[PDB]
Amino acid sequence: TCPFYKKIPGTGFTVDAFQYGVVEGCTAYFLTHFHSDHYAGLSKHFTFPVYCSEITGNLLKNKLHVQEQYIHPLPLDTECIVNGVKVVLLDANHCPGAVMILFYLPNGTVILHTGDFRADPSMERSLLADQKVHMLYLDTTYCSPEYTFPSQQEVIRFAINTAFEAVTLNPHALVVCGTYSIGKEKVFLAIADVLGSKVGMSQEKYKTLQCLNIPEINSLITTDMCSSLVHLLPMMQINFKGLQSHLKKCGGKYNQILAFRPTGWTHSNKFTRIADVIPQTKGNISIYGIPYSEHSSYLEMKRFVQWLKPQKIIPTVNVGTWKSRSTMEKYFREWKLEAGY
Ligand code: NI
Repeated sequence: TCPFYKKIPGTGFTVDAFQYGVVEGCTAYFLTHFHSDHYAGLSKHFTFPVYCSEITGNLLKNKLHVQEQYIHPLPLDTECIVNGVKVVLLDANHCPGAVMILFYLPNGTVILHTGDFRADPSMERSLLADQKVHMLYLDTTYCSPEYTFPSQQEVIRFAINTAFEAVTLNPHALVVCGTYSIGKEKVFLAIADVLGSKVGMSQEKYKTLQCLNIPEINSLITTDMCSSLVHLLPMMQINFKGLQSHLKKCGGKYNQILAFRPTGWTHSNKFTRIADVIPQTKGNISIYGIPYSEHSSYLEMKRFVQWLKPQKIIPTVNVGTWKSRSTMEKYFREWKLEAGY
């Protein structure tokens, strides 16, 4: 059954709760973003109302084949009414179309559900600043002080300079970027822009990108692999074997690969700066690991919550074991004692 952390009190709403069949009482199912864990269970066979951003609606329509009658897209930053209740969707700074949802309950309680998010100080000057939030449903993916990472802009700058150097040294080098869902598009779009190239990719991936309301998209991406010097492949192919195999397929148009694996955190965040990063190399193939995160670091999450000063926190990630919940509660109490709420 649907856990209490996916239910919004004193409404019949749920959030990211599609894997439990019919939820008893639920009149509206909200979807924060188009990542498989959150949408798990949605298909062309679903027959209840789904509320979401315009981008998430495009993806539901085109990728999952959910029938149009059940998709209720809402604009961002706009007060809307859903089944008698005031809501606002806000940019989550996660992947394309990802939202936080603000729910203004009839009794006067205000609830923020973050979805998946990367907390940022620009969120301190949104509609959130206008009133007290009593309850926060929080993306606790990286809720532990070991999780640090550079800014997105630091990582992109590094990727750009690296790629530009490599292809100026060898104009027959190919650049490959690994990918598995939506998100982290800036990695490949920024590398292509410095090289004066479009991004080549499979038909299914191109179809996905064509849903995302990216300006001038047709000038940036193609299904003609031949004509482009940045290619997208599945993350699983980003290794020496998969990459040599791909190089054989391109028909001697390239003689070297430089590949990037955008990852979350891995243990080498605890010593290395982005400027110290060096690739793994075998022959004419080099693979760079780059920690491009679309989740809050510990410090970013701590700052947002200490600013917001919620009266109660409901974790939505790592809630499956008592040890994780206990550990998280410890950090929430520390933050509250430091900040005086
Ligand atoms: Ni996500």
